[PDB]
Amino acid sequence: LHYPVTRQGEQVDHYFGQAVADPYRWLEDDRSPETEAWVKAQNAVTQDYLAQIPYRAAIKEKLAASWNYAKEGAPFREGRYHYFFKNDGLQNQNVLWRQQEGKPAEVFLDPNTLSPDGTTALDQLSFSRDGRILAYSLSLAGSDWREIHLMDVESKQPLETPLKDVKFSGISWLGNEGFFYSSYDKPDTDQHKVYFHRLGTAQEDDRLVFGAIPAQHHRYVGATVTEDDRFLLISAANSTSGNRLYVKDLSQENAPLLTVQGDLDADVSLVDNKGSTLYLLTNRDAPNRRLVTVDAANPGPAHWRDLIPERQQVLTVHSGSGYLFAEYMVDATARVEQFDYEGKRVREVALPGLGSVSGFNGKHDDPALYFGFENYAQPPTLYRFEPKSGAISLYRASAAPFKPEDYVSEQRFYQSKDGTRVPLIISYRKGLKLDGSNPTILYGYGGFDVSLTPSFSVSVANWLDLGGVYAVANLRGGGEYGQAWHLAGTQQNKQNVFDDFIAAAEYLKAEGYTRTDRLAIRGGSNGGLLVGAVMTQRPDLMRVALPAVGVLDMLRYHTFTAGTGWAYDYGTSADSEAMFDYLKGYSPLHNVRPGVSYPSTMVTTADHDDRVVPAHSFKFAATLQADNAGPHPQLIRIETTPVAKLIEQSADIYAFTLYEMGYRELPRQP
Repeated sequence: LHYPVTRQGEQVDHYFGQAVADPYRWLEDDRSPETEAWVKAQNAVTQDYLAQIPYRAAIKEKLAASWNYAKEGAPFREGRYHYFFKNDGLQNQNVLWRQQEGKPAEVFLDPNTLSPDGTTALDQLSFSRDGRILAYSLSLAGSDWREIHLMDVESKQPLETPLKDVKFSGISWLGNEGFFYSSYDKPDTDQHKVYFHRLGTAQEDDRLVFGAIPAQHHRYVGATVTEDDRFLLISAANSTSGNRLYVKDLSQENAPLLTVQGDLDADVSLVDNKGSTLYLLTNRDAPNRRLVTVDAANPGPAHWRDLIPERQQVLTVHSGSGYLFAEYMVDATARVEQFDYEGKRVREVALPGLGSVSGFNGKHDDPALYFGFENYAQPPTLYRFEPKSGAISLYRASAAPFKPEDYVSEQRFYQSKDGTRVPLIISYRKGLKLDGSNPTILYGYGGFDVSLTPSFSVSVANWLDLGGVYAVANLRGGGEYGQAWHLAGTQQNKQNVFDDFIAAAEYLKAEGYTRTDRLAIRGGSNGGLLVGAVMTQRPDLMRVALPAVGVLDMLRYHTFTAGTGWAYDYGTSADSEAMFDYLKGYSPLHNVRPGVSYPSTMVTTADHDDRVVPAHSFKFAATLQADNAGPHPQLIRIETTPVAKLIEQSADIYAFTLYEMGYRELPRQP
């Protein structure tokens, strides 16, 4: 192949007295005529290279034929109807259907009909206590602004004019009287307020509940009324970290607000109440969270009592049918325990395997609960759970064109350089031979307290069908083992994340799953940095590298507005000489060196992106093309139907990967 010429400039930056050259500084401007022309030239070379792969079209057709299929959500009762979401596989928005006792299901609310291009999406859905009126908000695609519409459920017609100027709001009813919502604007800046809208009145008359006086000023406020209509819980926060919480007893007239938590030093949220007892989920004095109870009449932190004490695993709580479900992440997969409201453990719920769950949410009187389950080998499946007996039955199998029994997903654990034990989930078609020849993709992220929990993806399923192995490592920096796991992958410990990933690659080879020339590494954003770091430190470790939307220039990433929010995880080159030396020591852009033979690489990024600027990918690819000395191609694919786009991208990635591994024909018949 022949790369486009990339002009080199003379920009030199200085950090604590050390000079650093940046010859591709001009590529930081993704909107200049010069950069846009370079983008066009790079895509031309990339497409021309991919066009020589004989089976690229076969891969694309295979993905295209398995990409769209019908979906259905769990049913929920409101009034005399059971409601459930469905998607025929083609419509952009899920449709809400309903069905009553002895009649066929019917469409109730189809969001696709509200927008010409079907971008208007339903956000919040909240029925009145009796199920007769529906309050729902719509997001006109991308905008944070909202309107709360009120619909008469029986006639499906509007009850009254929609509420306007709603933002970052929930919708919570007080019986059938009206509901609480949040807005920055007085109904008649940055001070979010809770209002109560009474049905049958004009919005301009909505009563202010919280947020207007100086002592209540907060950037984000929320309000929830308990299912039994006894308590109103108002949350107030200025950031995603910590919130104050107040409670009002609605069983009394003009009750004052009592303070459940008066500082922002911890997160605390309502689970439910039973009588005058509040059940709260919190991380106060409990990083992995705990479930506490306290009387609503004297609810402060000093009075909270543990119902479900903090454990070594992170806790999430669901409630339904008169039970509490404590969900724990154990080695990146879900476990669920059922408790009564008195704190007695009823049983451990027997899940279908190791994966990710959703559900176990219901009303106090729901006769059954539903939960979803999926993992890398199993498409999302719905199950029915009988609360008292604990019996579980399949409710809805997935319509995805993949048979679960055809795939295997196993959890292994390996050791990193420093001895740390790290989880690794490996998936593939049943009947894989550990002869080290399997085409393998190793995926990781490693940062920002992000936990990589199993999730099903058509793209991955197709890779497995092509004979591939897909491995995901739960590297440090993530939140799989809580705060300490995250911290061990930040700032001057970031190298730990890369060491964890290198050790996973070494493990996949040693255990016989693959070998160097049959291994690809992949990751996106912070995961793109991961791929960039590992391929510049160990270019001999893998045959293919796939860094997507990566943060690759670690010395200047913070000078872009979105990067100013990742300081906790990365630190910046303006922090201190030590932090500067550390970043320069691993910064992918600054560690590509002339003379080195890099693996075949396909850098991916959108042409314009304000979250992770294309500058990182552009400069990184330019440097790889200038410095690489071996026979492997260093390509960049710049993305400029969105489903067609996604199918096209997966086809290019898989065709490139197998082709670079030397496959003349696909490993398995298409």
